[PDB]
Amino acid sequence: HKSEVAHRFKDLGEENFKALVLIAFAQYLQQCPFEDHVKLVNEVTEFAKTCVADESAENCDKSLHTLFGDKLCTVATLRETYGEMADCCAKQEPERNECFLQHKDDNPNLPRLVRPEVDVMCTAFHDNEETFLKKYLYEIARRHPYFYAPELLFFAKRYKAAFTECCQAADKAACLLPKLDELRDEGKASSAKQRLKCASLQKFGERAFKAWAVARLSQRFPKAEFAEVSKLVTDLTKVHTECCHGDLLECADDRADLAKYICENQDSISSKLKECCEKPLLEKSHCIAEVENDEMPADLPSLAADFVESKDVCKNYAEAKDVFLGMFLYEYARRHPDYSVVLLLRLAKTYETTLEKCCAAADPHECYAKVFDEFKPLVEEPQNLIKQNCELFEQLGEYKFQNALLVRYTKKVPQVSTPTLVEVSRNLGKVGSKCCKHPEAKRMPCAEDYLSVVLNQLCVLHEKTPVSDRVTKCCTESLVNRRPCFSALEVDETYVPKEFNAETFTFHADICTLSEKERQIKKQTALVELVKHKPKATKEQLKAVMDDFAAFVEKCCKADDKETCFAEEGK
Ligand SMILES: O=C(O)CCCc1ccccc1
Repeated sequence: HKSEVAHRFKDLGEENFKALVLIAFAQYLQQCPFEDHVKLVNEVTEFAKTCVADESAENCDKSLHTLFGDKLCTVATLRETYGEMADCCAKQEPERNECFLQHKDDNPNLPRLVRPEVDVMCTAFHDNEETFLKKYLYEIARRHPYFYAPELLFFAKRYKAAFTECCQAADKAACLLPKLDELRDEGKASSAKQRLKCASLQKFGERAFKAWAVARLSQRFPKAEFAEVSKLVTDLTKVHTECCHGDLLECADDRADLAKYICENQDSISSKLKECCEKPLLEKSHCIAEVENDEMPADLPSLAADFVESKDVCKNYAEAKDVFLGMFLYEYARRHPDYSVVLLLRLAKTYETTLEKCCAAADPHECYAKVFDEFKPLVEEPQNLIKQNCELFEQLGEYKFQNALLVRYTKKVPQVSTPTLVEVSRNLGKVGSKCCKHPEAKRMPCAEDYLSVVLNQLCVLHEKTPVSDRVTKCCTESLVNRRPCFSALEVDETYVPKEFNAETFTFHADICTLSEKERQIKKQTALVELVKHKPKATKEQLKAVMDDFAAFVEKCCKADDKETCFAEEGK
């Protein structure tokens, strides 16, 4: 509009405005205290209200990137707390905003969020409800600087709903802790899922993201025509382009417009949207993003009639390559909800390479006649992977499957730091607990598309301080071949065994007071250090060392030896 901050304030309302601005500052300035961010948000909100009253007021005609960029450099502790980040304010937009994105720390070096007792949180929630929810938006945004901002507003609504219901219950802990544990897990998954959308945009461009969007939406909305799916992909690409670039006010506004358009044209998109569209606005967008795949229309013609057996295959492809390739991806994705997105991208990439060399010959039809037969090896390749990994997971359980994959990937890339290897390998085991129960119909889009997210975690956490060129090679190769690049890696022989440090294998009584999950990570951290020292150690001897450590921990926690049990286990 005329005043951009007034257009977003009037579309989103003050509540969502204040919350999104808070996320914005917390994602860029991740080290500043909570009190300093509230003043900026309130100063932005007071300034925004003056523009709603008069759009032609002072400073109201500036762009959102300019207004947000200027207020960022007003903090006196910018260069003393963030270092060289202040040097980037000497640039105009958008050259200034692009640097601020580079300084977002994916591992921001922040203490773990200790959760107070249930009676303490409930008293604080009743004292100041607005401040209590602001600290939740603040603490999550810092540790997740790319978190899907409109989706974070929804998590805050459920976080508020969990306390409103449970703090009046007779047994508050039995009510609240299950909801909080589920909210944290679903929030970590949402963070990692969105971190791949931004990496795909910031490292491979919109074309690679629109192809991903076309595939998944065609599996999800098979009844919709191509022009309808393309319209949704165009609107969805602009949303995540803004969210990943920090334009959180435009992202949540455009997402609400997109959610509203789908519901007013559901009969042209999908039949699974009747219930999702009867929810409040913030819940409406979340429901649509997780709706089931609609039933594809019955009696569909084969792709060979329009893409292999036609006198205008090369004619329509030459007239518009990406449009013709986008129709092939759409027609194939809608018919195959059992394929993963990344697989459909490989089949489209293969179909593209064939049309580039065959359409230049004199007999194109005889050249690309058997193009679909080249897809058989690509389809069976991830099925052998999932089948072998799920059989290994069903015979060990999640924890032993995590350790099995923890030793496997430590031997592949031993240079990666231990905290990064532990988190990634633990998440590589959670995909087994989530997908290996589905039948072979819905198992591939579950497993392989979640491996895309987890391996992206390895890429971003290694992108900061690279220590291994093997991860860099698989991360910057072609995005869609990331998993095959890692699944084909062998044990790194050029890695020299690390030095021996006894302080790493020394513990205290603090390990007994930790939770069972925190104890597993404490032990798995010691397992990664064991594999680095002896890369050629057999898996059975690695079990003999882990069986002694798993027994030594239980021995010292039961026996009240005043942690002298841990000190005596020195050698
Ligand atoms: O083999 C690898 O490289 C990692 C396999 C990870 C995986 C887990 C569960 C299902 C499928 C795959």
